Amino acid sequence: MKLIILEHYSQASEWAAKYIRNRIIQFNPGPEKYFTLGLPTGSTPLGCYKKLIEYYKNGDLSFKYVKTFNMDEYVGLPRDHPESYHSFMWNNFFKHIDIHPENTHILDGNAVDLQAECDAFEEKIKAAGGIELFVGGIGPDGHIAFNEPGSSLVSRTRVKTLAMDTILANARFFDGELTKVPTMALTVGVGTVMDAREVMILITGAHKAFALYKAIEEGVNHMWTVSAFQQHPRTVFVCDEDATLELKVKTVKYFKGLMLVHNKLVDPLYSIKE
Amino acid sequence: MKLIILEHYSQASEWAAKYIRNRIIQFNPGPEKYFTLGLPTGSTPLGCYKKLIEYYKNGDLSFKYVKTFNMDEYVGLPRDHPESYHSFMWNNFFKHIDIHPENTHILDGNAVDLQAECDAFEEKIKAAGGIELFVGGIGPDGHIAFNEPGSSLVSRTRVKTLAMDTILANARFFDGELTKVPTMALTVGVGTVMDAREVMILITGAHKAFALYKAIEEGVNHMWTVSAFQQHPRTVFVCDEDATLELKVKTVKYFKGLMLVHNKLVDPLYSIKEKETEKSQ
Amino acid sequence: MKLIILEHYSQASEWAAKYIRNRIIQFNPGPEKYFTLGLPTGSTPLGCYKKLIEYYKNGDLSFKYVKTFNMDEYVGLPRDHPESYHSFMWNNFFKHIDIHPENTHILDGNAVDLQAECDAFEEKIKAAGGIELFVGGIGPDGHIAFNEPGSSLVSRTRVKTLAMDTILANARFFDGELTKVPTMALTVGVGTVMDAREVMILITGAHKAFALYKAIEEGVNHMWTVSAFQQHPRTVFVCDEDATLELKVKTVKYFKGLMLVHNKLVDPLYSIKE
Amino acid sequence: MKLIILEHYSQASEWAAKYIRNRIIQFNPGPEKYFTLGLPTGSTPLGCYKKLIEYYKNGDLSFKYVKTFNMDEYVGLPRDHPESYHSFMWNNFFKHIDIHPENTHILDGNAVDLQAECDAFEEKIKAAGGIELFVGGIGPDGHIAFNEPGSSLVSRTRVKTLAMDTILANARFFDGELTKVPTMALTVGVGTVMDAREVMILITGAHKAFALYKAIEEGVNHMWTVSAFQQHPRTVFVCDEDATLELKVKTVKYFKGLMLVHNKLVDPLYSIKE
Amino acid sequence: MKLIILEHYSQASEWAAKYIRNRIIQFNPGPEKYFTLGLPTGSTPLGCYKKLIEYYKNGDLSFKYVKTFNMDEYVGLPRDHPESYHSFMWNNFFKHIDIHPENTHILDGNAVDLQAECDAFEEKIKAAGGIELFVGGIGPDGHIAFNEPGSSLVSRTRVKTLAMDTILANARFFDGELTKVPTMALTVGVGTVMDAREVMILITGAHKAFALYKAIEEGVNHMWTVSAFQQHPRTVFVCDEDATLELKVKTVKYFKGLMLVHNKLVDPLYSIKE
Amino acid sequence: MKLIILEHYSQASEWAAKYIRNRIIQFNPGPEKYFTLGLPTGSTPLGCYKKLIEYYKNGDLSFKYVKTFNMDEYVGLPRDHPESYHSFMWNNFFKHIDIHPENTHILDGNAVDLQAECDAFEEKIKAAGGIELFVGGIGPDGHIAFNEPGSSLVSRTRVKTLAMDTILANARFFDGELTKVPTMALTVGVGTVMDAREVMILITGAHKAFALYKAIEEGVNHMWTVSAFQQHPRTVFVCDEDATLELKVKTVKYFKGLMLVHNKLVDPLYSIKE
Ligand SMILES: OC[C@H]1O[C@H](O[C@H]2O[C@H](CO)[C@@H](O)[C@H](O)[C@H]2O)[C@H](O)[C@@H](O)[C@@H]1O
Ligand SMILES: OC[C@H]1O[C@H](O[C@H]2O[C@H](CO)[C@@H](O)[C@H](O)[C@H]2O)[C@H](O)[C@@H](O)[C@@H]1O
Ligand SMILES: OC[C@H]1O[C@H](O[C@H]2O[C@H](CO)[C@@H](O)[C@H](O)[C@H]2O)[C@H](O)[C@@H](O)[C@@H]1O
Ligand SMILES: OC[C@H]1O[C@H](O[C@H]2O[C@H](CO)[C@@H](O)[C@H](O)[C@H]2O)[C@H](O)[C@@H](O)[C@@H]1O
Ligand SMILES: OC[C@H]1O[C@H](O[C@H]2O[C@H](CO)[C@@H](O)[C@H](O)[C@H]2O)[C@H](O)[C@@H](O)[C@@H]1O
Ligand SMILES: OC[C@H]1O[C@H](O[C@H]2O[C@H](CO)[C@@H](O)[C@H](O)[C@H]2O)[C@H](O)[C@@H](O)[C@@H]1O
Ligand SMILES: CC(=O)N[C@@H]1[C@@H](O)[C@H](O)[C@@H](COP(=O)(O)O)O[C@@H]1O
Ligand SMILES: CC(=O)N[C@@H]1[C@@H](O)[C@H](O)[C@@H](COP(=O)(O)O)O[C@@H]1O
Ligand SMILES: CC(=O)N[C@@H]1[C@@H](O)[C@H](O)[C@@H](COP(=O)(O)O)O[C@@H]1O
Ligand SMILES: CC(=O)N[C@@H]1[C@@H](O)[C@H](O)[C@@H](COP(=O)(O)O)O[C@@H]1O
Ligand SMILES: CC(=O)N[C@@H]1[C@@H](O)[C@H](O)[C@@H](COP(=O)(O)O)O[C@@H]1O
Ligand SMILES: CC(=O)N[C@@H]1[C@@H](O)[C@H](O)[C@@H](COP(=O)(O)O)O[C@@H]1O
Ligand SMILES: N[C@@H](CO)[C@@H](O)[C@H](O)[C@H](O)COP(=O)(O)O
Ligand SMILES: N[C@@H](CO)[C@@H](O)[C@H](O)[C@H](O)COP(=O)(O)O
Ligand SMILES: N[C@@H](CO)[C@@H](O)[C@H](O)[C@H](O)COP(=O)(O)O
Ligand SMILES: N[C@@H](CO)[C@@H](O)[C@H](O)[C@H](O)COP(=O)(O)O
Ligand SMILES: N[C@@H](CO)[C@@H](O)[C@H](O)[C@H](O)COP(=O)(O)O
Ligand SMILES: N[C@@H](CO)[C@@H](O)[C@H](O)[C@H](O)COP(=O)(O)O
Repeated sequence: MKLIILEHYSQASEWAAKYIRNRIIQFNPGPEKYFTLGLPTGSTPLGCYKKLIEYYKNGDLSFKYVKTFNMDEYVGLPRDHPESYHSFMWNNFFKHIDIHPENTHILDGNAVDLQAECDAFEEKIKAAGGIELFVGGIGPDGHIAFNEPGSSLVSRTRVKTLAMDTILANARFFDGELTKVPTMALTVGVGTVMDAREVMILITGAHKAFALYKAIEEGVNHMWTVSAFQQHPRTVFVCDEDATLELKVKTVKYFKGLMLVHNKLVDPLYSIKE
Repeated sequence: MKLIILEHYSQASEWAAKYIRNRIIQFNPGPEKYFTLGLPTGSTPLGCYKKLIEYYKNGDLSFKYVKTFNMDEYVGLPRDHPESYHSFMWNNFFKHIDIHPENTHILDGNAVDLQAECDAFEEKIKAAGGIELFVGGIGPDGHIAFNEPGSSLVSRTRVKTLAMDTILANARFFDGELTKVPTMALTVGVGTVMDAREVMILITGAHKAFALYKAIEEGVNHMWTVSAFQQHPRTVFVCDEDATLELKVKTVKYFKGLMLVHNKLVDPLYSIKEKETEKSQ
Repeated sequence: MKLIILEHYSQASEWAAKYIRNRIIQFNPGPEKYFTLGLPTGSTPLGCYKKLIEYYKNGDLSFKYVKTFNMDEYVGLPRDHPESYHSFMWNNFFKHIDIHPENTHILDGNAVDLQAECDAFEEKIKAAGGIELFVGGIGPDGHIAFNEPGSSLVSRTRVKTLAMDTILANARFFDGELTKVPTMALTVGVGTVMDAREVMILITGAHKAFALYKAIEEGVNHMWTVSAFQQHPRTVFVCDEDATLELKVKTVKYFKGLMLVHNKLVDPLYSIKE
Repeated sequence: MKLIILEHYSQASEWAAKYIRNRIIQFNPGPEKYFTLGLPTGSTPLGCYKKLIEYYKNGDLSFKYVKTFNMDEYVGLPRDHPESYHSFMWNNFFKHIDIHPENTHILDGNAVDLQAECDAFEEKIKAAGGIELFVGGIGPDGHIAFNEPGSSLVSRTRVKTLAMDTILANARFFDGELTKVPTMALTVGVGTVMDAREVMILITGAHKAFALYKAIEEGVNHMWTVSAFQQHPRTVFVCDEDATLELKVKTVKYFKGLMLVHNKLVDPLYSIKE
Repeated sequence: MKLIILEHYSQASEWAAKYIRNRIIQFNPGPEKYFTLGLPTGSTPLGCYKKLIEYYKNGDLSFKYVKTFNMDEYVGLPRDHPESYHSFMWNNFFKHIDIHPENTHILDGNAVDLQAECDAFEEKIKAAGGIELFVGGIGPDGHIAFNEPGSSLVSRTRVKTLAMDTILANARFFDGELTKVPTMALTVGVGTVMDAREVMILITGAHKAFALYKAIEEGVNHMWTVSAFQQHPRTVFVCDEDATLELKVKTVKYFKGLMLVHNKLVDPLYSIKE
Repeated sequence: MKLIILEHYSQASEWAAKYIRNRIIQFNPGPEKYFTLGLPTGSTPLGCYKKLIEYYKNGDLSFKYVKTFNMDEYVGLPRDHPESYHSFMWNNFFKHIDIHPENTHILDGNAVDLQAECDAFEEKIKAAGGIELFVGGIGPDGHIAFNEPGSSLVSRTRVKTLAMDTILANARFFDGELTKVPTMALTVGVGTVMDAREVMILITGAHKAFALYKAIEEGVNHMWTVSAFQQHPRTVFVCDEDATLELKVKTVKYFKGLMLVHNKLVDPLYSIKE
């Protein structure tokens, strides 16, 4: 793995944004070669989305030839509901960039046949040529997307029932009432994300420190699904200092020593300008 | 994984039997489409076998188009010995159902060339089109079949030497005397079981609690081979309350919360019998 | 796995050499069927190499139809530098046997495009038909080759930065100065070694006991890369008594009970003399 | 230990209040025999205090002959600051009951000589004949009072610098700003609390589950100071369902099986009314 | 601690019996200086008791000036019931030796006031001048006496409710049926046994290997009460090979290396004969 | 505990020397009030001793009224042997300072009655009024003095047989011959050191990182005897960066945050000069 460590949230968000920017630009997508991006929702990636929007407005980055696939969506919640992930993505990112609406893909949590919706989502990813870069986060319980503890590490897109940690963490978005949070969600599987050519997990905050420790210091375990990426060929973990609190000093020293090498991934910072 | 938790052994046994019954009936096996079933032995699956027999006698389930593959058998033990797995399967299941003898497969622990017998077993599984549902259990050492601690997690069928825990736990079936238990056994590999389309592990009793904890709470480790299924796409763990004693409260709460959903797998319970004529609207 | 336990380093070294000898002879390589051998460097395998040379000098074993691929090499060290792995292999093994120079392959730590060199190495392995038997060791930090803690368990050949652990352990080869040990190395990946048809890890000494315990008693974890072999179909660990100090009594008892069965792998000891 | 498990926060709060009520009433304190009660602050004991007040207003319980000693107080915060523990105790408990002001003791965080203030606090506890019942809570990091991870398990009252977890958890009381939480606190030691004749730890919420697990399922460790009570002769843990999420099923079943016996501690519920 | 390792149950039993024999003889008890011996029940000590009896019958050992205190007894069971510990001791030991009935002490689980009975037991121990040597065992749950997981490590003699493990282990002694096993028992506390001048724990069988590991390889933890003796000045653990299966090789090698030194404790073997 | 972290060995050594210096000077020992100092041997404390000598030579520190008690000594090795601890202390420290020989105390590993010599050592410590400051180190196996893994945590001075780790580590002083390292040693117990008013453990180097982790991050365990100090009221751990490699980032950050506070223990630095 590549463990990138920044001092604060803003810095981690920025590093992740710069990386995505460089990857898209250097990939140089076009009409016959789109850049496929897997995406997360939540407050963690918001900073990254904000920076990406800035780069776009400044004329340094374009999403015209980018296709996106979100990792999940709540089941039974109206799409127009302000707390739906469809609403989150549109209001916080898509409506602010030059991406084609038809090239953004989010699971339909109100589909008549939920499993059919999930299977169709997998087929869309396949039809798009797979995912080039899948950006994700880690839950307090170590989950990737909604692959709660005890999820098959080779799972595909399917319906999952939210665990206690997830409900408690999202209660705020639903009047602080636990029972208000949707009981289930449609989510890409651990295997679905593992199929991406590259995976970048953004982790910020002391509240994620223990989960990060479980995911990269302890072994492959289906109780902490992000641990599955220990067997992925190209995963990058981008975090701030607080998220590293539970890791061994030796580990952080090793990767901080590698920041000179890894910062070259974002410096120089490329642009579509000229 | 799907972790199913029942109150007692009888209920856990019954749930497993109902699931197998529904899977077979809904699979609807025929001459050109057999249902392949991997099977275990021991006191644990006995309750399940008894229920399956009950279903057969009641005329609700047929094994005519089912092929079975047992996970293991002792090396050097007389096939007619009351403790051989051949005898266990014949007396506790096969002789009570309508499965065809040519469709039941058990490793021959008395073959002169043991590895050849093992390789031939894998060939039979392949010829049958793979395993649709593999039923297994877990040892006190966390083993699947006889893949003792330290076994490759991608192993195929081969000869294995029984470890201490297994010998001691099985010493009761041989005059309660240790050295009387066969030293080796022929066993499907962890990889062999992993290749099944679905795996169902039945676990009952407080004496299996620690092994279950190691297998599903701790990570993938060849010291507790059932842990390999954390990387299988479709595994079901059926246990009774006592088997969950070493698990975290949070884990049990989560899965108990899913029992209403998971009971849909055994309710309704299907039958091969003709549909009721008097059904309206 | 098969865990072979010998009394002393000498006996462990010898068992490994006998096994390699039997495997090559029984494989019976020829002009259209070479025996591909993956190899390590270091004091641990030195004893094995010395025995292999003895077998050759005695006329019992030939490397004429053997192709070798070394696990790694330091980046930046002159090829003929006395501490380079090129030099270690030439002076401690190759020049004393009948293997053809063109059939020995070692990563070029002096290449300009390091990743291109690594990719070429992988192509050479593929061209040779893969590795029949990969011999390796375990670092005090549990590494295989230079796949330091935190390396992808499905990694391929690439550049890796040495961890402090490895730097400390190899400083004795560079005038005892840490600052003089090469900072990076080219190394086959965990996945590269896993692709071998058979893997034999030689481990000796109390200083390797904790790492051995981590690799075989604890689970699959990218922090102790040799643990990856728990998912390899045919891995053999060869150790001496001191290397077993951190294992459970039960584990050692089990494998010592299998020594009669496993010694059949080296007895009879075959010879090309008939 | 006695582990008491209730369904919700309200029920756990009530059980603790009933126990304190029964202990004081049966102790039957008087002008020459006071009941010494060690007390905590925070949101956790809030429900308990509210019940105790209800009991008093109903004429069922009197604190007239009760002396209290709070486990800690922030250094530097003006005593009258709304966030001082002096303020917390006065507004949430003391001003609502019949306890004598001169019999309530809280460490003076504004003293010039901090250690002298701490030593004086210990003298006062001794002068009062020790603590009959010390009520406490557990921090997310397993602390008792402000005996942060790495505190001597036989420590006495002294100055302690708050750890990260404590700062983050208490920031909500200071406009959600971490930089506003006092850096140090005066706190009774682990040994101070261990000297109490009986110790009752109140634990509620899923956010305390891991700490409880560390304190009672893992061993005596100064990293999780509540673990020290494993060597106390009379400690009672009162929690709600959510606080038991990280414990083994076996542990919870054992203690739930003892609830019939343990409920005799609060049933019947005594009253001073005659 | 002193960890004594014998090959089989019979050998471990004999070593234990020889040690008790030498301790009594060299102590040379008299009417004004009795030898106080703490004792356990169960199948583990059976072999030891048999040897002690042989020693007595051969005229080599006398229990005339020995006082015994058993660690526990079931509550609600008829004193003369075949499964009572009163009966176990009389049948398996007392009736076969020259000890005086007035000098054998066992908790009366049928006392009107159980707690008073426990306190009285502690008084008797003190009146006898304390316990010179307390012999015990270890449960599958690591318990000493009936100090089940979660028992105070400084507990005194009291009533305890049997845990799952203990129930399942004794169910066979009551028609293999679980509910038939007495729900409670009177037991000396961990502190009670810790007060002995010397403690000898006898452990045999692979079914005790995990508990032994928890008790001496992991740290002080009230979940495995025998771990408390890590803080006792003079404890001896006597086991057979099978009981050591879960321990680290290094630990067993260290103590097997001390067997020649420790055998001096039982060789020469003394006798009261002139 | 107080964990002091310095950059390298030299800095850690100096901090320790400065602290011992300040403690002695401020203690102001005299004819009827000696400063009792417990001392260790080995390469770890060498740097500290060198600095203390400098302070003496510069006329800033006097050992005239200081009494010393060394923690251990080899059994059976001639006192005149260059590697005896008597020789180590006199050649590396005592002969270079103004301490009175009669006030230096080291166990006699060649005494006729070893236990008597040990008991006599405890009496001398008591006669001296106990130990004011006991300076020690930690073994790779976490030992304090020669209280090898599996030593009673309340042990007194006695004979101990060295464990494999100690043998392997000390072999460097006996030409690298393991079998040349003395088999046994007389050593103060864990309890003996715990009785000191203050304990300072010096830990330097990556080879000690795991033991430090075991001693302060895991719990009280007789397998890692320095862990016993978790229950000491005043222990100070002085280490360098490399010794902290196995600790959690959170722990190191907490203590580095306290370095300005703890440096007040050595700044200002006092002198006997008026
Ligand atoms: O990230 C920098 C590299 O970008 C290119 O590689 C990406 O885009 C190609 C499509 O245009 C893909 O074939 C390739 O898999 C992507 O990684 C550029 O082509 C490289 O030179 C840069 O190293
Ligand atoms: O278990 C319920 C499902 O049963 C069928 O699916 C099984 O049998 C088929 C063969 O007849 C296979 O193709 C399939 O893979 C099996 O799962 C039924 O056909 C489905 O509708 C049910 O969901
Ligand atoms: O190691 C003993 C075996 O050697 C042969 O098998 C090896 O060499 C063959 C090439 O000639 C390969 O096909 C095979 O994969 C190797 O394992 C021998 O042919 C066997 O009989 C022995 O078991
Ligand atoms: O909690 C119930 C018990 O209360 C009394 O015991 C307490 O109060 C006494 C002072 O009045 C103390 O001596 C004693 O230590 C306290 O526990 C009552 O006196 C007992 O009968 C009850 O068991
Ligand atoms: O175990 C051998 C030792 O036995 C004596 O010590 C025991 O008995 C004495 C009473 O007679 C006590 O003072 C003492 O505490 C016991 O240990 C004998 O007196 C010693 O010489 C032996 O070492
Ligand atoms: O370390 C600084 C302190 O030194 C004194 O305290 C030491 O010396 C006294 C006399 O010998 C002892 O009573 C005391 O226990 C030692 O700690 C000084 O007297 C203090 O003021 C300083 O804090
Ligand atoms: C409503 C619901 O929650 N359904 C899920 C299902 O989608 C999933 O396949 C299975 C196993 O979980 P897994 O696929 O992660 O192993 O659990 C549940 O039965
Ligand atoms: C008689 C016997 O016990 N033979 C087994 C062998 O069949 C197995 O392949 C190997 C490794 O175990 P593994 O295949 O599980 O990795 O161990 C033994 O040498
Ligand atoms: C100079 C250097 O050290 N480069 C390596 C790189 O080759 C490797 O791919 C990556 C992840 O490590 P991994 O491939 O083992 O997961 O880490 C570094 O950025
Ligand atoms: C400002 C401050 O934080 N001071 C504390 C001090 O009061 C405490 O005695 C010592 C050890 O912690 P401990 O007493 O818990 O072992 O740490 C700090 O140096
Ligand atoms: C009927 C019964 O089981 N009573 C026990 C009691 O005797 C014991 O003091 C307490 C704590 O256990 P502990 O003393 O070991 O800490 O638990 C129970 O409430
Ligand atoms: C020659 C020798 O090594 N003797 C020691 C002895 O002095 C020590 O008391 C005992 C227990 O170790 P402990 O005192 O640390 O518990 O072990 C040995 O039998
Ligand atoms: N399923 C996602 C959002 O619900 C999840 O992957 C996310 O990364 C995690 O729950 C953290 O959410 P945060 O962004 O709110 O921290
Ligand atoms: N060898 C296998 C038998 O199917 C294994 O799964 C077996 O179930 C295990 O040893 C447990 O035996 P039990 O079923 O008798 O508990
Ligand atoms: N470069 C070696 C790194 O020290 C590494 O290849 C090898 O895998 C292992 O460290 C063996 O070293 P040894 O031979 O010195 O034991
Ligand atoms: N020092 C106490 C309060 O500041 C602390 O022990 C408390 O128990 C813990 O921090 C939890 O606080 P809470 O009551 O707010 O949960
Ligand atoms: N209650 C004790 C017996 O009186 C119990 O300590 C005993 O040592 C333990 O349960 C082991 O029993 P066993 O000897 O029957 O294995
Ligand atoms: N024998 C003790 C000291 O004399 C032992 O505590 C010592 O601290 C430990 O062996 C460390 O030795 P080192 O200083 O050589 O690392």
